[PDB]
Amino acid sequence: RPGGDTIFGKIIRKEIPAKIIFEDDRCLAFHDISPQAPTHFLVIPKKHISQISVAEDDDESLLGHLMIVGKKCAADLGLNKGYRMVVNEGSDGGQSVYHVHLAVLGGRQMHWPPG
Amino acid sequence: GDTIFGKIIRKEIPAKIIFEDDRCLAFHDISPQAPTHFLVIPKKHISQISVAEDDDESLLGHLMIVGKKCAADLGLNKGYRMVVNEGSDGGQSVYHVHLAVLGGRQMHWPPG
Ligand SMILES: Nc1ncnc2c1ncn2[C@@H]1O[C@H](CO)[C@@H](O)[C@H]1O
Repeated sequence: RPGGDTIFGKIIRKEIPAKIIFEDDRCLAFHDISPQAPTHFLVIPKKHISQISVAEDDDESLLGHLMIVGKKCAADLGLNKGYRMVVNEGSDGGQSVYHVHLAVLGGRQMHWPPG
Repeated sequence: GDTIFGKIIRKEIPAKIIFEDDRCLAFHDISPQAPTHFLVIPKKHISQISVAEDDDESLLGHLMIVGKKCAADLGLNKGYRMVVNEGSDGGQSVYHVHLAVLGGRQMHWPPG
C-alpha cells in the first residue's frame, strides 16, 4: 500500500517500529523480535511478495539482492564465524507472515537438521 | 571447482539430478533430512555466500527460483524450507554455495 498491510508492510512504511540494520530502494533488513540465535535478523523486499512459491521469474534479481544484503549485514554485524540463511514457505516451512523474508541467524553454532 | 559438488557438476560422480540448465544444477541430497531434501547449486564456483560478488546477485536469485520450481514439481504443496549455510557456525558442509530445499514434513523452529 505500498508494501501491503502485513506487519512487514507496516514496518516498511514506518507505521510500526523496528530495529533497522539496512535499507535501500529494494529491501529492508531489521532484527527479529523473537530471536532464535544471538543475532537473528530478517531481510524483506519492499515489493510485496506473499511467499517464495508465488515469486515471478522477473523477481530473480530482487531475491538475489535479499541474499547479498543478508550476507553484507551479517558481516557488518560481526558474524565472522558464520550464519544460516532461511526462507520459510507455507505451513510445512513454518511461515508465519505472508510477506517473503530471508532470516539470518548466527552468533552460535547452528545444528543439523535445520528444523 | 575442487569439491565433491564440482565433481557432481562435471558428471564425474553420480547424483540424482532433478533439474539442470546452463548455470545451475539441482539434485537430491545424499543425506536427506526430510522426505524431500534437494540442493540447488551454481555451476560457478562460489565457495561461500560471504564471498559472493554483487554481480552474482541474479544468479543467486536464479537458484531460489529454480528451487521454487523444483519444489512444486516434487509435490511440496504444503510448503518447505530453503537454507543457505555459511561457515562453521552455519554448519556449511561443502565450500561450494548451495541452496538446500527441505519439505514433505513439518519443519520446526528454531531452524537448528
Ligand atoms: N514486529 C516484528 N518485528 C520483527 N520481527 C517480527 C515481528 N513480527 C514477527 N516477527 C518475526 O518474523 C519471523 C517470521 O514471521 C519470526 O521470527 C517473528 O519473530
